[PDB]
Amino acid sequence: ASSVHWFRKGLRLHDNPALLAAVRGARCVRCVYILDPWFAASSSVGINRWRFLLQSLEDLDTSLRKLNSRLFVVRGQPADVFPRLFKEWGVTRLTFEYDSEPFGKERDAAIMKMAKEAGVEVVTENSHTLYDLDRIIELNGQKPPLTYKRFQALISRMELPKKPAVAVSSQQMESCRAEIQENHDDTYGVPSLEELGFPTEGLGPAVWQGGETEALARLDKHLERKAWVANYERPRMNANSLLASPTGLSPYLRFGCLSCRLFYYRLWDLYKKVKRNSTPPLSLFGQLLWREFFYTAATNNPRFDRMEGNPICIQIPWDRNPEALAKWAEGKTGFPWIDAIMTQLRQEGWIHHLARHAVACFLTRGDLWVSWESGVRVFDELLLDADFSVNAGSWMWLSCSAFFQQFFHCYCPVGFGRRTDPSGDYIRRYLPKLKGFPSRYIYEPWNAPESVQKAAKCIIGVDYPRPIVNHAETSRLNIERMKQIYQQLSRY
Ligand SMILES: CS(=O)(=O)N(Cc1ccco1)C[C@@H](O)Cn1c2ccccc2c2ccccc21
Repeated sequence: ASSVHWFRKGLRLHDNPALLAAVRGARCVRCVYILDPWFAASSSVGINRWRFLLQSLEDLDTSLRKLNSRLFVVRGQPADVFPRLFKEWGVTRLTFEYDSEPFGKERDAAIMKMAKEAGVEVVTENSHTLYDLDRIIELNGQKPPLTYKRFQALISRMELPKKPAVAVSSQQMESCRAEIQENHDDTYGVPSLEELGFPTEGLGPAVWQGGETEALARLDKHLERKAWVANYERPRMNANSLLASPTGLSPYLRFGCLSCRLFYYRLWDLYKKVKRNSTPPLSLFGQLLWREFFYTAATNNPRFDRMEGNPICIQIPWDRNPEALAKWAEGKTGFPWIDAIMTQLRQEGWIHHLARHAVACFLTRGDLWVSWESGVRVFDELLLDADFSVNAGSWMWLSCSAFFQQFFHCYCPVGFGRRTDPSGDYIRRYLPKLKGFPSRYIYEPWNAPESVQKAAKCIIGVDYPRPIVNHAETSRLNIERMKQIYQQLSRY
């Protein structure tokens, strides 16, 4: 075979069954990522996401070099480029990791027709998720589970997730390496941010370095004693948790730099070491399982990220409020907790889950009454771990738009922050114009006596904006609106 392995997610060598399929019996293997650099033509994506991808690609290329090969980065779009690629390279097999996401599936079906037309074999393997999602759906009467509880019931009756696949052999690769030309970089090289047209003046090291090598190091650290105890054995929220963690895995999971199956098993194995003669609870895997739940929900729903025409979504008459949406996106709400979180997100590409809940509540049902759809869009742009399934699903969950929500109240834009970080140091860090404020006022600086504002060297409404809404009034009206909306839902 002359094989091509197409990277999309699954940006790793480890736990890559599709790659193994490409390699077996091949005369030549080429690994490709098809990159569309025409930014203007597509929804905006932030620098943090682009950089993470490029770094992930650099890492793969680096790893491939160890196998005497290279990454082929091909510029363009897949449907546009594949037919030429098949001819020019004489490909007989194409492999990739399966994509459950509805747009992804659609794209993939089209490529599969093209491949057939060209007499190219296609092998796909599901390694993005723990389980075979279609199986979960099948067991459920051919519809996705719409509660986490039902979802847990379904997997509970199922076989365990497959173990991570064996690594590709160095020698297996070497038996099939492709001719690398010495002009390779010009045509197939991994671009730099500068090259793609991003401004890099004064851009320091990424908070979340891309790639498989980083991801593997993080996993090992994640399972060392200190992280294990804090994460799993005795977990409690604290202010320091707000900060990006050297053991955070979520971006790596999103990009496929880290296998979910590897994480799941490494975690189980650690649990067994720690805990004698017990089987773990499902909650041990909760971060993964919530991810699976949303993927399962998404896969058959092309309208998943939309309100109107989405079968699982409550129809709610959201405000169109462009100015408000803009202030939220830019961290200029005048609520320092909300502003600080939005600042961290824009700057770094990750925020804590509780932080996401806070800003999402504020945008939607809590304060602004703007559609969750707008929130999804912003997160899509800025948030490293925000894919189609998890992002939309979470937003709909939070906003009480889907997944059967026996209500819980929205977080207070002031109280929650103060509770989460009483010191106020998180605010001081991300909104240093407010660093002067004492802790008692840093979350609600508008309430500070004028002498306080002056000592702080920050006059509210001059050096930092006033709060854009009155929370107590707004929340009261909103809570009533939500109650009315539920009341007006047909009961059965
Ligand atoms: C539903 S849950 O019980 O609270 N839990 C589900 C989960 C755990 C791991 C993956 O999902 C936390 C998520 O909701 C946190 N989260 C996101 C996680 C990834 C991408 C976007 C978001 C997002 C957007 C808005 C509000 C919260 C958000």
